[PDB]
Amino acid sequence: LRPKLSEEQQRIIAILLDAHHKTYDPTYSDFCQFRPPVRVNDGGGSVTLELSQLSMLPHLADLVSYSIQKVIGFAKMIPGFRDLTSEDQIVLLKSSAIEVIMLRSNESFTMDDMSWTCGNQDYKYRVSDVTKAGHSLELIEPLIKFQVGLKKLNLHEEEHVLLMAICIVSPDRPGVQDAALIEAIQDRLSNTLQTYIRCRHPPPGSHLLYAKMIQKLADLRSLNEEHSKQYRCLSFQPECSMKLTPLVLEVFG
Ligand SMILES: C[C@H](CC#CC(C)(C)O)[C@H]1CCC2/C(=C/C=C3C[C@@H](O)C[C@H](O)C3)CCC[C@@]21C
Repeated sequence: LRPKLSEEQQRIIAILLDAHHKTYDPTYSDFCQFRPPVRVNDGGGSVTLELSQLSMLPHLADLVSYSIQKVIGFAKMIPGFRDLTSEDQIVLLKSSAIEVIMLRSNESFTMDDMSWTCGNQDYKYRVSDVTKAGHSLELIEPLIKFQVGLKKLNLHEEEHVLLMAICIVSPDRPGVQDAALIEAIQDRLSNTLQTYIRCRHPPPGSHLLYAKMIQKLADLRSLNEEHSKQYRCLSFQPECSMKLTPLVLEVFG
């Protein structure tokens, strides 16, 4: 059976599309306000050199910090999010922040050359730029594989925004108090997504798409864990805090 989207489900989708359009600038016009990207010579991918310089960290830290602010704005507009306690809202945002950034970044990722292209060549980020920020291939390679996999699903914008919302409102995050309420909120979003796919998404791949999307959420958890491990290592580097931002320090600290 392929039941039609209820008026409420249609409303949820409209609200999320609006939230995304207000919090994701497809022109990347604010990027010139971040600390400038610096790309030193490191064809050898020397960990020692990368850690001593962290040339791309200030720029990427600003980009990530800016993104967290946009994610906070998006989350506040998710139907039901405001009904949670502030304590639970913060737990959900802090635990999902890196995952939603990875998801939303798919919009600027291009399979033409496997990079995140955000306008001019100065704002084109490749694997080599991430290593210059202190991270290693143990995170980057799986990250790129994840981006290509997500890209290949060719999600409608409606599906893309529902996925980010579902990612944020997850009941199995450590520290949440009212898991039941959170689960209820997520279920409403999941049912909307499942109904949308069967009703609005044409073949091939009509079905199975939901399963593939859910698997991506599992993939994000692993990437989250690896990023946390690497962030810890990065925090050991003297004077690193100055290259980050207060928001980044709190969310990942
Ligand atoms: C591992 C990085 C995250 C980090 C970090 C620190 C340095 C804080 O550990 C990568 C996560 C995904 C990502 C990237 C995200 C890019 C997006 C630009 C635009 O799509 C708006 C998104 O909102 C942000 C590309 C360059 C490497 C990263 C910044």
